[PDB]
Amino acid sequence: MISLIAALAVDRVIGMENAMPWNLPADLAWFKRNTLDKPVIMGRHTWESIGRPLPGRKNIILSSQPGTDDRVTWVKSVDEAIAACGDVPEIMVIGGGRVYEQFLPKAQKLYLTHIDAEVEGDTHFPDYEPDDWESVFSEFHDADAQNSHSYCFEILERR
Ligand SMILES: NC(=O)c1ccc[n+]([C@@H]2O[C@H](COP(=O)([O-])OP(=O)(O)OC[C@H]3O[C@@H](n4cnc5c(N)ncnc54)[C@H](OP(=O)(O)O)[C@@H]3O)[C@@H](O)[C@H]2O)c1
Ligand SMILES: Nc1nc(=O)c2nc(CNc3ccc(C(=O)N[C@@H](CCC(=O)O)C(=O)O)cc3)cnc2[nH]1
Repeated sequence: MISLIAALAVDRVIGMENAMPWNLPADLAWFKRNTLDKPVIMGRHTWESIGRPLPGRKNIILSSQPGTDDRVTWVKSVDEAIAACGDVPEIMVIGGGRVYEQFLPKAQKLYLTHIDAEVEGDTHFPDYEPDDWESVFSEFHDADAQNSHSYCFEILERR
């Protein structure tokens, strides 16, 4: 199956100028717990903002262009990206906005982190209609001396 994972601020802001405007490490641990030993598909701008490969995962980059780094796999369409994952239990789509938009219809599960922050951004997660989605898990955390916002983890599965 295909799953999307994303961290959303208020009004579904997911980014600004390609950046990590928030250093919330509990959500990073959640991201790694849920993408470890799976293929991860990302768009080229998200690849350039991560800065490096994510180790322990098959990194597949969508770009209309050929490869600029042979440490990762390059694909030039959605059909090719899914094919390049091979037969697996779960394909993780890790953004960004343009890529989330395209894989939402082909998505059976959402891993969403909702962060209590406002950050005047320039990229937004898809405005699905949640009627098509059921929440199957919601785990809320208040701020700590390590994460300076409250956040909810949510898993949503297509009904
Ligand atoms: N908060 C989160 O969870 C989260 C997660 C991921 C990313 N982000 C943020 O999202 C922002 C970047 O998102 P973005 O929407 O600008 O870019 P993106 O989706 O990461 O990448 C867009 C690029 O991917 C390629 N691409 C997309 N669809 C393609 C297709 N069907 N076929 C071939 N190539 C395709 C294209 O590369 P070419 O132009 O080379 O052709 C396109 O320009 C950043 O700010 C990032 O920090 C946030
Ligand atoms: N919930 C969620 N959190 C995120 O941080 C996230 N990030 C992306 C894409 N951006 C990034 C940026 C950095 C790293 C990263 O450095 N990952 C490391 C964590 C650092 C560590 O190992 O301690 C990793 O190995 O997973 C991953 C994805 C997409 N969806 C997400 N979804």
